[PDB]
Amino acid sequence: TNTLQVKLLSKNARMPERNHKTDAGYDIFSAETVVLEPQEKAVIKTDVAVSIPEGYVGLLTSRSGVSSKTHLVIETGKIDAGYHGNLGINIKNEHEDDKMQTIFLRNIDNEKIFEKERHLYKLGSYRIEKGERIAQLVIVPIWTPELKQVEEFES
Amino acid sequence: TNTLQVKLLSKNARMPERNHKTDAGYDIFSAETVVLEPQEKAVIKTDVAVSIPEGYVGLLTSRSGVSSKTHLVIETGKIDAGYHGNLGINIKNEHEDDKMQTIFLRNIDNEKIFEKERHLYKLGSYRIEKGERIAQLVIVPIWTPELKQVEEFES
Amino acid sequence: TNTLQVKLLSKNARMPERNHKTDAGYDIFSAETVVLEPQEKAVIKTDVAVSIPEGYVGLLTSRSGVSSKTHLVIETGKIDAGYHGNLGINIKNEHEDDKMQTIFLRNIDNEKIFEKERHLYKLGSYRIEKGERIAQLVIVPIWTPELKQVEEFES
Ligand SMILES: O=c1ccn([C@H]2C[C@H](O)[C@@H](COP(=O)(O)NP(=O)(O)OP(=O)(O)O)O2)c(=O)[nH]1
Ligand SMILES: O=c1ccn([C@H]2C[C@H](O)[C@@H](COP(=O)(O)NP(=O)(O)OP(=O)(O)O)O2)c(=O)[nH]1
Ligand SMILES: O=c1ccn([C@H]2C[C@H](O)[C@@H](COP(=O)(O)NP(=O)(O)OP(=O)(O)O)O2)c(=O)[nH]1
Ligand SMILES: [Mg+2]
Ligand SMILES: [Mg+2]
Ligand SMILES: [Mg+2]
Repeated sequence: TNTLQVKLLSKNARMPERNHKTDAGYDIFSAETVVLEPQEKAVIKTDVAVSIPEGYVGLLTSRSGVSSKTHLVIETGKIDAGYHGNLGINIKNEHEDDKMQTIFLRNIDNEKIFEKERHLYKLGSYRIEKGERIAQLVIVPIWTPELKQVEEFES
Repeated sequence: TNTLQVKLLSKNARMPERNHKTDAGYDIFSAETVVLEPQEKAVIKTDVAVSIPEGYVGLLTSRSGVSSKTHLVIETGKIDAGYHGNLGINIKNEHEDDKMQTIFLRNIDNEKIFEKERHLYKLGSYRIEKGERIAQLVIVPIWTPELKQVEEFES
Repeated sequence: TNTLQVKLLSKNARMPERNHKTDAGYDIFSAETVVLEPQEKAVIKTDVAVSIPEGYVGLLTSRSGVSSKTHLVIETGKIDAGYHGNLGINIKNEHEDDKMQTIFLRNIDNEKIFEKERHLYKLGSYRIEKGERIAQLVIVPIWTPELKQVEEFES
């Protein structure tokens, strides 16, 4: 106990990292560079697996920085105990498609990505680089009792 | 203890079911067949009540399959201890209204619903059938202390 | 133990309040009157700080009433232990921008705000008043072990 196993599935993966000693969440990094157009969905790969013990659940969830600044919305993922597969970050660019163009992609701090080669993108598009802090994993204990069907409650 | 009471409110309701032994969430089924147009909201009825004991909270939340494949977004519901009412799934079709038509509704796996009778729908519309796994209930313990107002923290 | 410190940062702030004895969440009030146009984002200030102890995490999250009735979407905030700063409610008006006008703002119950002075707003705009129940704080215990890297899991 007091030990969580972590299995890196690739060279692109990075070990989960906790910001402070007091903090609750382990920050999670992307294993791939992805461009998301307005309204576009994706399951961004972490290339990290973990073995959550029985009587616990992981919460692969958004960071307040990224979610407040940008229209990148991560749907909180309920990481089951025993799931040793690749942790996917369930993400959607929730910026509106207003049929407008721009030479600037946007980073995860909602800042213009300057670049030498000029390219037209859809306005509201974002780019997430390889190995950026876009999510965090918070583990909490769970209650998994037997279900007893009843006609009325005892209270 | 180690027992959760479940009260079926209708013939349309189904008993909550856990997928595996190791898993954290009890999968929840719809009690009604619903069509959601783009941007349309609803509180889909489960027709299941539960008695969560004191010192716990239920999390009626999305499944990673349905949320990744489709624009159906369930807002996680905080199920209080003692709430013996009908569990509503708080859902919105977050697909954009782009003023386009199609003969195909979409199922919860983002697949075309073929049908003999031809009908025009709005593009991005979904249909959820009676008794489909669209949500899951994860129960976690909670901390409910007394609040003491202070001018500064003791740390 | 069984005591949470709460520090009001302003006269506009209100003490967090639990609805019932059995309930899990402490309801949180806005410290500022804010108008959110369609698609507009904000970090609405509570002007309340709290000292969550070690081995716990706060969940600053939406209420089922406000989220079901309106397109106001609060992204659940993961409140770390030791964070003594101002609690921001991470909110976005997820109503579509359909380029239409109206004389009516909308309140957090999705009801028309009548007013003597006539003003044109964008359709789907909301207003949140000073000191309205728009969020709730649920505290849960957490598991914060050491991470051990491994080539394969022990199971
Ligand atoms: O965001 C997520 C969510 C889940 N997952 C993984 C972890 C979890 O153990 C597994 C199953 O989660 P769900 O039960 O919520 N998905 P679903 O019920 O649709 O599929 P399954 O049939 O596997 O339960 O998917 C992710 O990688 N990312
Ligand atoms: O998605 C949900 C969320 C909540 N609920 C139920 C369970 C819970 O016990 C009850 C109250 O939850 P909230 O406190 O979050 N809603 P609100 O604070 O707006 O209303 P109330 O005055 O009842 O607290 O609503 C659902 O059925 N589905
Ligand atoms: O909705 C929120 C979410 C977080 N917070 C505060 C509480 C928490 O202690 C602090 C940090 O939360 P995150 O770790 O999720 N944000 P991020 O990882 O982007 O920044 P940091 O570098 O501070 O970790 O922000 C809010 O006030 N409102
Ligand atoms: Mg962090
Ligand atoms: Mg499942
Ligand atoms: Mg409440």
